[PDB]
Amino acid sequence: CRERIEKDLELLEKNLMEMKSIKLSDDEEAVVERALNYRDDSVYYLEKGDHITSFGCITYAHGLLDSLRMLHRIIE
Amino acid sequence: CRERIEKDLELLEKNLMEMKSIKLSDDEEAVVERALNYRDDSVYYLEKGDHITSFGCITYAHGLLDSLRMLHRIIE
Repeated sequence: CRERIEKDLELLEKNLMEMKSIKLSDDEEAVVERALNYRDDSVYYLEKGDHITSFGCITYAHGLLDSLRMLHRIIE
Repeated sequence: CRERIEKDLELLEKNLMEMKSIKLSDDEEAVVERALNYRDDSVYYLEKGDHITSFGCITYAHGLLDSLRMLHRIIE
């Protein structure tokens, strides 16, 4: 599970960088901030050895960000 | 983990019902459809006993939906 978590942590960062030129509303920025908070929580739980909670946190963060990627037609 | 998954499955359904009066764009509908697909995958993995993958699927679905809830100011 550690490898799955780490790959998802890296992917979130990459996807965030891909988006830095997109102008976001305050509410969209709040969605991004929430994703970053859950990414941080994922790292906290990973390091403590709680892989289930850690994985849930990072996949939740991906859901938040992927919605924005879809709405901005970065992905389909 | 089964209980955590099941509670999240139920919560997704409740949150979906809360949203049924909101008029969504095609792209927002695609986000909802994606969430429903990952919810279905969560059930598939749960029943097969792959709790880690199942949990990741349902929390990802929650991320997708929560972004929409935030953008529509249903949550803050």
